[PDB]
Amino acid sequence: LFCKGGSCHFGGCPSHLIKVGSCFGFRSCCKWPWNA
Repeated sequence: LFCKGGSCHFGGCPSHLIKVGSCFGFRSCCKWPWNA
């Protein structure tokens, strides 16, 4: 988990990680479901 949620949705992500935040703009932070 990098940003305030995980990996900013830089037009994608490692996989179908659940959104749990967002970086600049709408870079929705994605993170594994099995990680609170």
